[PDB]
Amino acid sequence: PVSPLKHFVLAKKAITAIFDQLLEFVTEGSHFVEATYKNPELDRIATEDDLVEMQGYKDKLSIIGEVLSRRHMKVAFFGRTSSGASSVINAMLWDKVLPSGITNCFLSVEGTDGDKAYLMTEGSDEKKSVKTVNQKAGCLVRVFWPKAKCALLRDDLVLVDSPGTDVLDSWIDKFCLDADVFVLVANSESTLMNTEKHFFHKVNERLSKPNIFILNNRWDASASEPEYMEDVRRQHMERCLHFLVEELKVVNALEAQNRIFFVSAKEVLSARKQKALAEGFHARLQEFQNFEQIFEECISQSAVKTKFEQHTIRAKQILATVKNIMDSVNLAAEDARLPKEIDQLEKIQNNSKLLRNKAVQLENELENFTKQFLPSS
Ligand SMILES: Nc1nc2c(ncn2[C@@H]2O[C@H](COP(=O)(O)OP(=O)(O)OP(=O)(O)O)[C@@H](O)[C@H]2O)c(=O)[nH]1
Repeated sequence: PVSPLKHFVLAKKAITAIFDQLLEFVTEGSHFVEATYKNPELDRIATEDDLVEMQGYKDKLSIIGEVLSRRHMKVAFFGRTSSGASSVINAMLWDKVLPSGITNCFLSVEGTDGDKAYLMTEGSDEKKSVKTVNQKAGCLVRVFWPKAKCALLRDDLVLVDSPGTDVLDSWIDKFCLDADVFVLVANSESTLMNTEKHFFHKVNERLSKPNIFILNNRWDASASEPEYMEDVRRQHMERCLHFLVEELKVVNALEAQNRIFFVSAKEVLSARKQKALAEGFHARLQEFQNFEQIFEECISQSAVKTKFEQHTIRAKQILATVKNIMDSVNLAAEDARLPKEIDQLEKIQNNSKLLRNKAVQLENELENFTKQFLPSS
């Protein structure tokens, strides 16, 4: 009932918060180390190498927080014209966000904070019209739709439509590695082609266990028929299971059950846009809904790990080195001198212990962050 996407948005705000505190802390600590090293009436209590380390960390953390900021979930769709990739996307959103072709470029869909749809094309910041004015290697058109109308877009998801995998070459995927999920939209009136497989083979080789879903769309055209339906499904199931589990070897048999879905995107869209019956419209709609719920669980989870974990790790290492540096200052300062110099060294002692204690606080919070958002810690 709570969109599983919220898991990603919550992790995002938590990890950006932590890295805010993180940058503040290492900035303060750099000043301290810098003060101590440049103080001319001390003898190497803090060193130039201590200083350079901290300055490096300050600069490193600055732009991690900047890329965390821009991180989002991405799902990419592929299919022959016309298994209905665009109708699948339009139905996940609840409107005809993508009319109606078609043109050789990737089509992504993002949310705007505004109220009006519009377009943008490579190397221009002009917001071109709603889509009306819609139509030398790869071409991307970014479509923007109001967040207030689609929960998916509000919750940090980008959907990408490829041009028909039917119609030319394959150095495409540098639009496509950002993607946390790839979805093959199949034509259930036909059979899984090798041209369809060929693309996901070249995705499998450059990505370790990518998440792949197969939508056998157009599942209307096999309606009306109770016995016929189960027999054709079993046959599509075999080719889909075989492809994922054995050809792509990207998922085991029992997992693959929750990667393959029989669906009617036309129906779902029509039913969803009508909010201001064929044979088995309800069962299919439920099925599209189960897909959404599993998809959202899968993308949110995967996206947190691949986009947030390593930065979390990096932060832990950084906090370790700053603790070692504080300790080193505290200890060096512990080692005859006047009672004027003695209380200067004591001031430095407890400033280092304070700095060191916050580092430990921030390690707590980071640990805390991996428990809530990164099993199995
Ligand atoms: N019968 C059936 N047709 C579908 C379904 N999904 C998409 N289509 C049709 O497949 C054709 C090509 O799919 P799309 O890529 O979605 O085409 P489109 O650009 O949206 O064109 P229109 O939907 O006609 O406006 C269209 O004519 C759709 O009507 C479906 O679930 N069932």
